[PDB]
Amino acid sequence: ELRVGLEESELWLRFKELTNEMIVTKNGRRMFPVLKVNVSGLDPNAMYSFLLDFVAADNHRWKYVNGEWVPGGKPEPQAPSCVYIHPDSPNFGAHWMKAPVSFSKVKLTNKLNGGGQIMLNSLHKYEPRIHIVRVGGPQRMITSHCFPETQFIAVTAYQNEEITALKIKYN
Ligand SMILES: Cc1nc(CC(=O)N2CCOCC2)cs1
Repeated sequence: ELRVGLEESELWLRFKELTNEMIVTKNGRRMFPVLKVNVSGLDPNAMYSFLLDFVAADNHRWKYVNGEWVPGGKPEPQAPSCVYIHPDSPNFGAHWMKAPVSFSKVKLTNKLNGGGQIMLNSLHKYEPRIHIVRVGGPQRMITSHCFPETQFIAVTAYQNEEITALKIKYN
């Protein structure tokens, strides 16, 4: 059985208990913490691409009111985010299972951009998601996995100083 696990859930959980925030910029900003995933039960000889996208966790815009995050009243449909391809892709099952798969180079932006960067809607809450795509075989297959622990609100600057402090403490 193909097993997907979050590396450093310990640390992600400290961020989640405060409501995590991730900065988005015109040119794109790298994530901290970085999403790192442990995968077992791949065919070491089969070929795979690792894909990352972000699900809008609810249909609302969020605002930091009186030191607390609160959702707007006016939900809108949240279109699916674009997918980021892990730059090691495509690669053998053995490659992926030999060390945690680290999405260290994805950049989150608030603007439609050339390439690479993933555009998110500021003040929307997101749940990171990966897709493991078996490629090069005749039989294409996709396994998807969500990481609730890694939820965050996309922000142009930090609202909760407790997040600012944690970001610096563990970087
Ligand atoms: C808005 C959406 N677009 C997609 C596809 C996508 O972004 N890809 C870029 C990198 O891999 C190839 C396809 C899924 S939802």
